Amino acid sequence: PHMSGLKKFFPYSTNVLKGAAADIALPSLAGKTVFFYFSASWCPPCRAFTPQLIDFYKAHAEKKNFEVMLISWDESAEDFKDYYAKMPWLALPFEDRKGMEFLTTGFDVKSIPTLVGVEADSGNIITTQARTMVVKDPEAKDFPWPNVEAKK
Repeated sequence: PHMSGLKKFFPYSTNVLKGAAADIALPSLAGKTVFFYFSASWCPPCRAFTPQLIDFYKAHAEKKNFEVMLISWDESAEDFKDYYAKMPWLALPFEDRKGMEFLTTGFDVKSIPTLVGVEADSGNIITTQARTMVVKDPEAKDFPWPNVEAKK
């Protein structure tokens, strides 16, 4: 039980953030779906999608057993702090900029907001197009939406 699969996403961080605390370690995510949320406070559609994702999180995070982790494209530590403060979920520490770069290129993230779903235990990927489905399927009927990419 080393969470080997999930660890593959974090070459430069051990623990991640949960509010003011930065002692959250990967095993705490065992058995869950984890969403990487690529976002920034300078991005208008991000600023509007964030409250939508929070509504979805309030409704389904417990019953559908998932967690969200911010991967920030913010310009400064100050901007990161103010923006992440509005969020109830986890964050990759802002100081790990190279880790943010690793994930951004790994998933071919070219614009934000983007929401990518992964399985914590196996480390497998479900979809990179979860943003679309938070909006289209607010009741989470088809969650966690594998292969949204199949769509025309």
